[PDB]
Amino acid sequence: ERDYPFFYKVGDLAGESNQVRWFLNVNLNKSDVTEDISIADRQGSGQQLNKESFTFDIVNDKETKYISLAEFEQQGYGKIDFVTDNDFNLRFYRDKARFTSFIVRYTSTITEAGQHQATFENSYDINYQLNNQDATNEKNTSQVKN
Repeated sequence: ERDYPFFYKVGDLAGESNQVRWFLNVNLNKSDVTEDISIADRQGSGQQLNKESFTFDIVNDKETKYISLAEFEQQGYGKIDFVTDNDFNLRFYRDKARFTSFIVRYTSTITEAGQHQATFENSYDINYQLNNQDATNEKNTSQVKN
């Protein structure tokens, strides 16, 4: 099994025209967690977040599920909060995140100004805590070449 970071984010320009496909890769190695996982996401310029595009690829040693944002929340996995049109906070509750990976897929529409950018960016601040470890806080910015 490949050794992935607890969290990483990437994107590409595959599929739909004038859209950026983003991916939030959470706990791919299915480690245990001692608290909720909280992501504060601030999207870069030249993009308009498609708030209805979110899907969740959830996997553990019991089952594989691909659900919508509404289902993600209805089933007790977590909650999202769109704080602006392009910024959102996403939380994964402790219990269902234990030994479970989440690949969150969503898109953003590329604006006229965005079409002329060299790259597309998305920044995040994530808080989480693993077993026998102190809480972790990571911040970074991912880029997609245009």
